[PDB]
Parts: sequence; C-alpha cells; structure tokens
Amino acid sequence: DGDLQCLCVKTTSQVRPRHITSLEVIKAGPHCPTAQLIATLKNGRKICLDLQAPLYKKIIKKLLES
Amino acid sequence: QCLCVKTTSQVRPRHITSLEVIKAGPHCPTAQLIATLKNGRKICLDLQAPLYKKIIKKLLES
Amino acid sequence: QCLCVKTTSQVRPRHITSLEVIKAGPHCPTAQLIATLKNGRKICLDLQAPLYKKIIKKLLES
Amino acid sequence: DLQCLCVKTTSQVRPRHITSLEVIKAGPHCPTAQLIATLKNGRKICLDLQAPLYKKIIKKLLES
Repeated sequence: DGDLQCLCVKTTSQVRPRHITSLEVIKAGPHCPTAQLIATLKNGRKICLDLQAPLYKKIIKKLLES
Repeated sequence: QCLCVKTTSQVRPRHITSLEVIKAGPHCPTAQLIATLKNGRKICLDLQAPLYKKIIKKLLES
Repeated sequence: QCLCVKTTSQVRPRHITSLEVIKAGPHCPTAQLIATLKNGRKICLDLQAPLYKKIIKKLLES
Repeated sequence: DLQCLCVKTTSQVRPRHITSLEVIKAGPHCPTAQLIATLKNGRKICLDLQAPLYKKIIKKLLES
C-alpha cells in the first residue's frame, strides 16, 4: 500500500459547464483504482464528476472551444 | 501571457498520467492542455493536433 | 523543451494553492516553478530564491 | 468532494531520485499541507513536513 489515495471521496452531477475554469483528468494507478475528473470552479471550489460521457465530453467542449 | 506557448505532439499516450484542460481567460486567449508524464514531467499539447483526442480516451481507461 | 518559457513574479503569494517544483532534466536546462492560483490558473515563476522561499513558507503554513 | 491525497509519508528516499515535488496548501480538501514527490520511475510518495528532509530535497531540486 502506497502513500496516496484517491483525491475524490465523492462526486457531483450538479454543475453548469460555464462555472468551470479547469478540469483535470487523472488516470487510474497505484494512487487510485478509478479514473478521476476534478473540476475547478470560478470561485476556487473543486468538485469531482461521475465518469459519464455527457457531463465531461460536454464540459471539455465548453473549455476546449473557449 | 499563456503558460502553454510552445506545444508538442511528441508524446507517447501511455506515458501520460493526467491531463488538465484549462479554459481560455484574461491571461490567455486560448484554452490550454497540460499533460503530465509518469516521469512527473509536464508538457503542453497541441489543441489542433488529433493526438490529445485519443489521449483523453486512454486516461478514461480506453 | 521546457514548459516554462516565459516566467513571472507578478503573483500574490496569498492566492497560491500549490507549487510544483520540477527538476531540470533532459528536456529543460533549469528547474521549473509552476504555481496554481485558487481560481485554477497556472503560472510559471521566476527562479529568484526570495520569491519561491516566500511562497513555500506560506503554502507550508497556510 | 476532495480529501487528503496523503494517508502516510515515507522517509527512506534518496533526494536525488526525486524528479518533481508538489507543495499543496491546506484547505477544505486536507486540513494539513502535503508534500508529494514523484520519483524517476513515476512512483509517488508523501514527505514528512516535520522532518528537515523535505527542505533538503527542495533546495537540491531548485539549484538544478
């Protein structure tokens, strides 16, 4: 067992893409058995998203085409 | 005044451990793609190159 | 090929939430200082000792 | 939504094996700061903020 655990202890499906200033996609590894989608909000609040194509492939658009 | 001035596509997807997508803002006209390699090394990816497209898919666990 | 081409000192240590110190390597002749502000923005910092020292002491103390 | 990345720290590490160090400020995610070092192979470990070791690794990292 390593020093690290998943940063995401829970997730949220309640988010309007416009509120997000940053999205980090972290691949699974020794630190976490699952992938993680960490979104940062305008205000500096960070949340984790569930891995469904909707939200993310959508949020990525709002950020990638801005 | 972006952090990602000089980009690259000279990256082996299998070496990317994470990808941060940053929205264009007051200090950068365009969105930025910052990838981290296992080495810990951080590089910027080309928003116009097709690489990051399949890169993000690999991290999602193929 | 460094990620940090142009660096800056125009930052408020009070708004930095994380600092990534990257060792100089085969792809970058010098160390690289990457700070993350609360709003998510990322910037490269000048290597000026007094700067990162003031920044690390603050992050490592809240 | 977030918690501490570090659940424990290691002390048996060669300062010259560290290619990267991440200094994370305490906040809602973790009530304590954290020191995450990546190693030459890509392995990540956390460092004790009490021990003087990390201060050594930092200065050794910045001076190239």
